[PDB]
Amino acid sequence: MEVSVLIPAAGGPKAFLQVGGRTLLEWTLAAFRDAAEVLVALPPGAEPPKGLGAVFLEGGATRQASVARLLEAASLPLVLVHDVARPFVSRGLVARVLEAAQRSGAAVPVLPVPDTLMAPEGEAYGRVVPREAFRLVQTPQGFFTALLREAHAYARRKGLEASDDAQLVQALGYPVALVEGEATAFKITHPQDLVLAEALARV
Amino acid sequence: MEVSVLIPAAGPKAFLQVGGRTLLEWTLAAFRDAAEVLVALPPGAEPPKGLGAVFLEGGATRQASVARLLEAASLPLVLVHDVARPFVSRGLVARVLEAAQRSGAAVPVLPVPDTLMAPEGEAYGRVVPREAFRLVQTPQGFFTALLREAHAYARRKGLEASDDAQLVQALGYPVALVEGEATAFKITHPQDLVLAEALARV
Repeated sequence: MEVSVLIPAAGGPKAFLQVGGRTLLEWTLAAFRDAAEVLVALPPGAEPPKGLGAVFLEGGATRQASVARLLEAASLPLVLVHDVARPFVSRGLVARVLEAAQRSGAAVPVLPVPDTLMAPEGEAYGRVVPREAFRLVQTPQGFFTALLREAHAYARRKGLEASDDAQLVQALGYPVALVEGEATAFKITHPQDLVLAEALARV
Repeated sequence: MEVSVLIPAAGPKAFLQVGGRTLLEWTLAAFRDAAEVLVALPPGAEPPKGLGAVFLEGGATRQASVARLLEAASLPLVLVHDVARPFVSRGLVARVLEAAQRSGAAVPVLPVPDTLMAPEGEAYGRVVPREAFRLVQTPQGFFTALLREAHAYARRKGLEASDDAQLVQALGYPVALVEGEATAFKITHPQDLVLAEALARV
């Protein structure tokens, strides 16, 4: 009913972090349950859970390496790549990313920067920059599978490592379109992120 | 606390409902133990009847509303807070206040949580190192006389800035940083409400 989803979850393992009666992995698998194919990377030695609708492989040392591994196994001409630390991604966000990726070949959800944006002078406080000029980049990021393969191939040759797939595609000279992200699709990174995640999980 | 709390809720937004309470009521509960609470509201907006805050007309901008509230602030320490950040814990308030008392000017900051990118057009564009940057919240805490001087000097110079720390900085006075809170996000867009009303439940 949709198409090809890559989950580079090889960062115990982050994929098995419990958030309100579902692991992170279980949360993303629910968000993409309409996808034709879900491929998940797990750290070597970590045992894939039984009976979920997904194919598992061993991830590399970096998210990027895990994506490349997953990508080789992708069977469909369109891919969504998603951070497992973003459990609360809505069906609306997915469809919006996918829809734009189908047309444009590369599409990323973004949010405006909500707060004054400041660079500490060690101290700090420090130097403020116009938050209106900047965005917070989220996932899923959507691509033609063939394009993301080209991006990863060129990155391998150049030794380019970047924090997301959009940056690899950009290095090809390929335009990456932006769509509206969502406040609920926040990344669980720090201890207070986890606590806030338990609140949204109940509803 | 002791301690003037200024809520520049002007520059209706204050009356936005989030769970059981309006945004204003969330803020008043967060600063329930402050000796003096001053709230700015848009002209024509009528204050609710038994909240124990003191109300003044706000200005055209949030900064101008803070400047108006500072006229009336009578305690030697001041916290200034965005009414659109309802979920401010007690620990956060005490962190900011404590650091204000120690150094005279302090703000809460969060790490930038996502890849930080400057669009080129409507297209992806330039990525900057997020670890070098912070998100600034609120409350911001100061010796009242310093914030008053910072506002006077800004008005004199025509300086307009997105928070109070930048005004104090323009005086050449150091501003300390403390740890913020993920829950102290600003409600700006209709989907922030989504996140808020879920947090409101607990």
